[PDB]
Amino acid sequence: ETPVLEKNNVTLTGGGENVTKELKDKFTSGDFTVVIKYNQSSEKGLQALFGISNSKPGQQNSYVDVFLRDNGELGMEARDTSSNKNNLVSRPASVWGKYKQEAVTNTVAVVADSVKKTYSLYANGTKVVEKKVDNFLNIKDIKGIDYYMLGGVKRAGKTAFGFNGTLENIKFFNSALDEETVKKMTTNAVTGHLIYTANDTTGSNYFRIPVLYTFSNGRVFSSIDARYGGTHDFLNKINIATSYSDDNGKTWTKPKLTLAFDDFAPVPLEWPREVGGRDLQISGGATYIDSVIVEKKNKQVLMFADVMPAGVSFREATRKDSGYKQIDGNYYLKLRKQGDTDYNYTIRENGTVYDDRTNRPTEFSVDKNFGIKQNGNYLTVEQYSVSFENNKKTEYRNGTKVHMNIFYKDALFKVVPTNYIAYISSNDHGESWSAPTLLPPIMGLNRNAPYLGPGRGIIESSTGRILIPSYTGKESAFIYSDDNGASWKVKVVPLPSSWSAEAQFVELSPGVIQAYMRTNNGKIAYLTSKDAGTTWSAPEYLKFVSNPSYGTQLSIINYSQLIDGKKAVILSTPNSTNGRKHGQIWIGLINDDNTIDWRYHHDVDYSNYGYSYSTLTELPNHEIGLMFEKFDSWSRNELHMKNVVPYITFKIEDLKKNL
Ligand SMILES: CC(=O)N[C@H]1[C@H]([C@H](O)[C@H](O)CO)O[C@@](O)(C(=O)O)C[C@@H]1O
Repeated sequence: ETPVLEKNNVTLTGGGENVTKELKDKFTSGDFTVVIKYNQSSEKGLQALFGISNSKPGQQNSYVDVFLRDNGELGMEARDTSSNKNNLVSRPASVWGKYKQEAVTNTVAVVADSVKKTYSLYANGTKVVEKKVDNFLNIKDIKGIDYYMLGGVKRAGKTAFGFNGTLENIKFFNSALDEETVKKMTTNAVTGHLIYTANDTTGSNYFRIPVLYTFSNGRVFSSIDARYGGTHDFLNKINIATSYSDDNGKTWTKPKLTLAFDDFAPVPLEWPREVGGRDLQISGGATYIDSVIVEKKNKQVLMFADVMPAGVSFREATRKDSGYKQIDGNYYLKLRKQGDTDYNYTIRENGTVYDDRTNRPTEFSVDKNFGIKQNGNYLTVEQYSVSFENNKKTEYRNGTKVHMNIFYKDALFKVVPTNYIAYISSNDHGESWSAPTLLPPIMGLNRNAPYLGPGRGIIESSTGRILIPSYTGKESAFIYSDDNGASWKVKVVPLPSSWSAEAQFVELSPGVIQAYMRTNNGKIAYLTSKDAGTTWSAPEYLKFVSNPSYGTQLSIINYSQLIDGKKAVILSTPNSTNGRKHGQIWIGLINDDNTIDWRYHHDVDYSNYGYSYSTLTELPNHEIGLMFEKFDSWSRNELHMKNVVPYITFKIEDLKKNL
């Protein structure tokens, strides 16, 4: 199939270009595909890449366009005045604006298919949306089309939605092209910045909570939440996926599921984005959520994550029970057998399940990956799938048999419905991993575990103390080990208010560490310890970030090279009171007195573009890796979007801006 019109290198500054002669009545069937490779000179205002309209007086609601907003939303309109049919199809956060001070080339497309009555939009290799509409209009359905233009829409003799930039290449076809052809046509350099993609080797359509870490051997490692039933924190099914690079982040391994349950199949699901329907959740698979990575002195790598039993959400988890008993001074994970009210059982030595009323072993045991055996044989349960087809959610037993697990809703023995922390270890830098270990009840028997602060942990240089950041909702919990991670303890620091205090650490000088964290007051807080984390200062606040009350996670890392003759820290966060937007990377130089001079910053894209959770690492060549949620992950308008967690690289000279 060849285009009815192809144009190259059309630079426009809001005035558009008439192409009526070269497109008039060429859309025989009425269907269309338009593929546009462009870059914007300015993101301001509502801008049309092209417009097909009735330009006559009174016919201002008779047009088709593809549009861009200042927040990266890609959409299309198809409207007819006399039928009063107004179709708008879009998805937030579909395009990129600028990157390292330069306009980004995107390639987008629209397909209108009369037989299916669907409009489809594509950006940078991804089908960002396909929607069937009852009031479907093709070009022939709109009355009195007489004007076709690039970079605007002709409404009552005036150019509306003027485009500012260059249409590097634009192709108009008079048919609906197939999905695979259009994905291929829109694939470009931007496509290559995704490490995790929808329905890759994770099986997940969605992702959140990226983490980057550079190991001692030069390997750059990533982990992420693979979130299967939309991007909901809860209820959902979530696994932790991983992917790594041995060439300074240029190429990455196909992602693997590293922490995953199998009560639910890890399947690609088309989660609804409509008002109302977008609130839909599955009934909940067992879940791993919010990963934290650290490399030990001995090069062993640890990964932590929160563990959620099936159907248990952070909102519903009981705060008054750890899920453990103490018996003869040992902490044993406790179990309730189906049909009991009390928790009468414990997992003791060798995974043997004991009846605590009699202090005798039962027929039952639990292996290192939480699977239940009876007399040495695995009990099983049937896996669940989720499906739509293509309007109504169904959960059903799918014919696959998996091991019965103490975290599953169909288990004969179940854990307390609360949150836990698990960790795993690797001796080959993330190629293979141990079985999980649940953290003992460090908060006490009658409190739930803390919640991890996603990102990294650190090794404090003077003592060797390992620090893992977490929070409870009213306190900071700094989890630590003084024996190279053989045993874990905690410092609980009460906070001014009920902050979701996701934190990250930096070391200023030997023994002096600061914990930077999310608050509920709009500011980033930092607490200071001068005894390697044993005691902490009252909070102080950065003076240059102002965010909404809900706040967002941040990333801060130490940097190994001097900047302006000084030891440096590097911080990533959104900075906007309007939402999770206006991503910034800040360089802080450490003063002789261990205060920080926040001297430089660089804006990641335009200020109304989305920016939520993020993660920084120093690459082995001293460049900076960044992976981030390129959307607003709090907004109810930006839920359940595919392919929006990119990875980018900066030289320090790219970052040394604004002073
Ligand atoms: C993509 C989009 O939102 N288009 C809408 C526009 C713009 O909001 C404003 O023109 C601001 O540029 O406003 C309309 O009232 C209009 O012009 O008929 C409805 C239309 O659907």
